[PDB]
Amino acid sequence: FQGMLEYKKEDEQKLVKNLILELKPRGVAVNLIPGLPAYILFMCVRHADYLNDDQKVRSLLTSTINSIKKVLKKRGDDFETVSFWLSNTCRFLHCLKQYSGEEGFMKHNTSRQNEHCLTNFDLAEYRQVLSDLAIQIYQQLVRVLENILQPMIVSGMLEHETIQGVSDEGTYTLDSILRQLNSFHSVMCQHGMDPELIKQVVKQMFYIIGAITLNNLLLRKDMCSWSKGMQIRYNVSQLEEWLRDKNLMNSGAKETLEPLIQAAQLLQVKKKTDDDAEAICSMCNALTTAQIVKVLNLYTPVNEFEERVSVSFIRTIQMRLRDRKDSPQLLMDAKHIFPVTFPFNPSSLALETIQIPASLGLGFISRV
Repeated sequence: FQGMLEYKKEDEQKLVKNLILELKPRGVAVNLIPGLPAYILFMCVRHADYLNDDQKVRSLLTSTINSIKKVLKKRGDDFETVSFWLSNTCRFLHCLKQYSGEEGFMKHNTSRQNEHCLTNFDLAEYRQVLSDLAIQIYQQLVRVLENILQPMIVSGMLEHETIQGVSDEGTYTLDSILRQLNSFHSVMCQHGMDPELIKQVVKQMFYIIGAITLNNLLLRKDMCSWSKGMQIRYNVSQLEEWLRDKNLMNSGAKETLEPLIQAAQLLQVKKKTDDDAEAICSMCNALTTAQIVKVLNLYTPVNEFEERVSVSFIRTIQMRLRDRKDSPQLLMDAKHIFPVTFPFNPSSLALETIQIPASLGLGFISRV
């Protein structure tokens, strides 16, 4: 066994239909070995490269790319399908680099894996196409995530009263959000998505939570109270706890919640004296002047026996914040997407040890 898969040029659309078009991501063999289709696809590429069949290599790589794209048009609003094909497209790309012959990618390969390198074809052109494709899939993944999380955020973070006494159905709570984050994370892990990629996905998700929660705070006077600040600050602590529980404190997800955290604290601190003003101006380094001033204006006292924030106090804040040339930003762009990176992630999987389960239906495939 050299780790190659042989097929006939007429069975190519069948090779592509079973491995990509209608391969269920919840399949047993695929969940046992992620990401199997990418490994199987590459071993086919190896044979065509070994056969020196330039026509076969072109047709395989083209059919592969066009098939993945077609899957994303039919099941593009399904998180599991998109996550699976993001993971496998990357693995395919990683395989194309790892066994390219270019020594810069085989620095973590066993000697056996180095025998699996391509010898006839330089596929650098196709690598860029796949890399561009992965970016498109990522953006679609994020879009799907945002669409799922969005109706949960306001309800779970703001409208539902969590802790108390410390002083189509919108029914979601904080726990609803934490379960949804759990589903997302576990699915990605099941699909063998790269650690560095999962981190960016998590960082993006936390941004959405932070942005949407902050925006509603800035839009809704009744959410700007001492109690609500206490609730928000508690909810965030549970989000941070989730990150530790998944070992994701290096994802930068926490830092995205900083504007929300500072706003919540702004809702709680004293708002009367000059010392209080100076404390606010030193605490809110992640909020703009427009945002700080807005929150101070929206702030609702607990009852009639607490005065509203005076305009003199607000003007005092504005005076002390002229030292910084500030962004005019008020509401945050909730649908903003951070640029994604796909660093090279070589595999340890020995290709010559892989079997083809009959549940896949690749009987025409002959191991070489």
